[PDB]
Amino acid sequence: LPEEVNRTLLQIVQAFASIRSVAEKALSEEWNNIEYLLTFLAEQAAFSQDTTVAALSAVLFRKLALKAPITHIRKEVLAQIRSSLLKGFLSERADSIRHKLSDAIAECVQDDLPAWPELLQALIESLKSGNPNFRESSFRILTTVPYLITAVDINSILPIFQSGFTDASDNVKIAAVTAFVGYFKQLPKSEWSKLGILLPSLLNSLPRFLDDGKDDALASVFESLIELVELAPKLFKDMFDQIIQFTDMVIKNKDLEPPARTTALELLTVFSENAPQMCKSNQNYGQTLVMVTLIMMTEVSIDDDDAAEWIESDDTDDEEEVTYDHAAAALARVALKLGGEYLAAPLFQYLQQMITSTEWRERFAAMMALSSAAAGCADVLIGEIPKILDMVIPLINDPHPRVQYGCCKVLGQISTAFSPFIQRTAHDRILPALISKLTSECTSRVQTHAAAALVAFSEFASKDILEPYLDSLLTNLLVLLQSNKLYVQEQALTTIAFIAEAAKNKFIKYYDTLMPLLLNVLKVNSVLKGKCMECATLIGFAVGKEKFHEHSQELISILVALQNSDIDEDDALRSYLEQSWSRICRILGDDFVPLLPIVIPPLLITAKATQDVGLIEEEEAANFQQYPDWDVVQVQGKHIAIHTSVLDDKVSAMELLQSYATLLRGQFAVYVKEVMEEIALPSLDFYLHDGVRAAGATLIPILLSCLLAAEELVLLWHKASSKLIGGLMSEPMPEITQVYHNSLVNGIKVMGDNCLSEDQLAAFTKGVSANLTDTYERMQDRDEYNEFTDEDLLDEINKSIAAVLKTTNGHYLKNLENIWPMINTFLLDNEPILVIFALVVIGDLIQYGGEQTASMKNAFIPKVTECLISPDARIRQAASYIIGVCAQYAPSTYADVCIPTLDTLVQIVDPGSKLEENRSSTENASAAIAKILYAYVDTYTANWFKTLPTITDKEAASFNYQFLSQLIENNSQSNISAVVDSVIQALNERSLTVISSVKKLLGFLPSSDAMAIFNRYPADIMEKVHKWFA
Repeated sequence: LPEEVNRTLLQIVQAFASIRSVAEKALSEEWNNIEYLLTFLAEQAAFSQDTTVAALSAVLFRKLALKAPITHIRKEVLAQIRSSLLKGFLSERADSIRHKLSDAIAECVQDDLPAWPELLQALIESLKSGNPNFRESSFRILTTVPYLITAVDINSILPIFQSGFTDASDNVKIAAVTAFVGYFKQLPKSEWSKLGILLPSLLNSLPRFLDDGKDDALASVFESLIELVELAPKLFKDMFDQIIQFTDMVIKNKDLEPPARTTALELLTVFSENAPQMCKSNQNYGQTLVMVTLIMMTEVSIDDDDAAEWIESDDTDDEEEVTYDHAAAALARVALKLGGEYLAAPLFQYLQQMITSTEWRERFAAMMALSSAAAGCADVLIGEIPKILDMVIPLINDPHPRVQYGCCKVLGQISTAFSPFIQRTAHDRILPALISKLTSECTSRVQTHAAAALVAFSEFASKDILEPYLDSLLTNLLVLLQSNKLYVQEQALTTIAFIAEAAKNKFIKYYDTLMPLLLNVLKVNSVLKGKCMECATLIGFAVGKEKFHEHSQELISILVALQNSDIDEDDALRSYLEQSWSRICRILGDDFVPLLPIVIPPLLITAKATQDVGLIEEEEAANFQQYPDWDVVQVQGKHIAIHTSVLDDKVSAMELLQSYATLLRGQFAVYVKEVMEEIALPSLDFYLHDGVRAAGATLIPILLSCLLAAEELVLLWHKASSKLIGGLMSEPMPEITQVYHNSLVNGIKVMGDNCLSEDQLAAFTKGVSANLTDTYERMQDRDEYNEFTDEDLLDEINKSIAAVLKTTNGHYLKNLENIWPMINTFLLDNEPILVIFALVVIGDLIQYGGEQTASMKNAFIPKVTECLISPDARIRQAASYIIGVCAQYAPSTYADVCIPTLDTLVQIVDPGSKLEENRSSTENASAAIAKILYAYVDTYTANWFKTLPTITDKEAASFNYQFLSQLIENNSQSNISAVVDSVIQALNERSLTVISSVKKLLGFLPSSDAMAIFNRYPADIMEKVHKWFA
């Protein structure tokens, strides 16, 4: 560099340590100059004797070299920069500076950059150096630029890693493992088999960390191995037992500090999430996992045998019980993946023993383990339920209050995991057990947890089941209500609320005494009051409006006070208040209308939150990640920070707006324009958060329907429908695409006839085509290393097509021709889901195309007649519906098919026909033959009859009993009790004036003959029969 340039730059870069903003401007405004600057910073990083200037420049070089980019730099310069960076690397640098140089070097290696064989050469040599920092930095560069691993000869690179894993320096070891795993995460699988052979060297180097007593570095290695399990679990198959036994050995060594033990556990557990067939095939995995988690769950209340503190603390979790926490989450996670088939047996082997230990911590552990495993092992444990209670319930009264708390937890957790069966079956055992912990004989923590577990029970308990226990439940909870710790009172209110919600009308009895207790609590602590208001309005919904009106006015005045009071935190309160207002609206019906000006404005504010995004820089993201309320993602290389909490809050507000609109109907009309234009619609352009986009879409038809019920409607609908249609081509998530289709369907049902314009119809077609294209392409996707959203999307596209055909009244058949190639490929694909989709489109075509489909007759009836006898019941269903609809709307043009196939229908109708799983299919066939018999000798109709009654499909049933009513009133035994029953069953099962026809038939018989038909029927259906007949 020219000598002047140097002292200019030297001054500036020196200003950076500390004057610093003036230097920042100078760089970004002035520094035509980029290659000079890069050349300078690489010189400083390389040769400067000042640490800080060296570091800075290295980091700056790294940043500016991406931005340039390095590609657009002059080869003559690149070379000089490469050579000074390399000279700096091999000179004498501080460790931290070598690391920074390494990262700068890495910015100079690129597929389309000129080859740099001096770097490879320098790495091969540095890996053999006696200075650990040279060795470490070489693996670092292979970490950042894994492709260099491809560029070394295989017979050099393999010893480099084997040496790496075995190195004297832990830091070199960590870097070797990092680079090894990095290789897999960066390169395609076709390259994997080239390092994969090294896994055993790695695994075999693991015991050395325990010999050196270097378990903290073990933890780092475990972390890289955890990533390798996510990428290539099958790689570990051959040495599976050796990693299992090794992690067993580490976890048991309670002398190690927790990180080596918790990361070892995570290694163990992650196999279950990435290779479930693998761990299932190995009996050792499940057994080690359970054994190991039971041990860790024992590590509680350490140095506090009486649990004194623990008793004197409050119901939040002690987050310092780390190994215990991780073990419970591990057990849970593994149980969820592997199931009880595989896990119950090993679990129970151990529980039997620990339940009876004199060590309280082991009795606790056993409760907590069941609690963690129950959901996951539900499939098997739902049948071993008295056995479980026989083990757990005796401990409800354990000397030690933590075992008691533990037992409350399991009873709670199991009530939810084994629901609804356990409520029906074990109320007699569970409720007394829990109720007895409510009494003030027990400790605060235990009473509260028992009350918590009663919520879990109640959630799936009948009003009828809870009824005999309410007085007892209530009297005990009211005591807790007067408790003296906050958390006991809070939980008392929540438990009462949720019991009340389950009790429904059976709670009317307790209303007079409870509500003033609650008013007194409110008139006196934010969470308490919010939980109190929640309890009041849940009680209100349980007992109904009339009853709730005795206190509603006062309640509302307290709500208002609570909402509009100075202190705005707890933020926890806002939500209790919102749900309460909303629940008062379900209670009050239209009498809520006067309250809208209190309740809606805050929800409008929250629901208009913008996409609160920070287009951000590379370092400025990991600290932005610290916040629970924020997440950072990458879109197209560029990084962005998104305020997740705020967007979540937006959704929640939109959900409330949507449910007020749904209940208030026409009364909500005043808000429709504002919610639609400022909330619903702009929410579809929220490309960073799909919840928002979905909540936007679902709001649309409900908004319209509110306006309808009360020109603008048409304007909003046109704007809304257009944004939905356009969304179909641009939306990347298939799950969202479905919401838009569903949203359109619902919109079209609101708006009625001819609600879409011709350009809209054509734009919907392109959307439908792109969506069908992308679904085909995803399904033509599905290994050496690894082990309904499509059906749902297609289900909805069928609904939108049907809906659009109906609104156009056929005219959409024109547009529909453009995507016929698509529909056709589907129809003759192998994949049953695409086939069913196509069949369903075809059925809709004929409904509207009538005899206007002849164009295609010759092209799809061949496959439809196939489909008729398909082993798949859903394919028969769609096919037969097509055949039936053919005779209905396109009669004259389809008899060459309908009448032949008629025998096929007699067959499809007849082992496992009348059976839940194919009852649906054979009902369509049944109606399909009735349709043919109507359009166009008598042997057939006697067949048809033997397929009544029609109970499951509503449109099919609609036709069959319409037909059954013609075959009588305009036509012509001992079929009379089968005739009647066929009808009673249909009505009773809620599938479908056929009654008028039946009466006349009963007219043809003696009073006594007529009355005996009903003999069979019990009271409940004879109550209904009386109210059905003429």
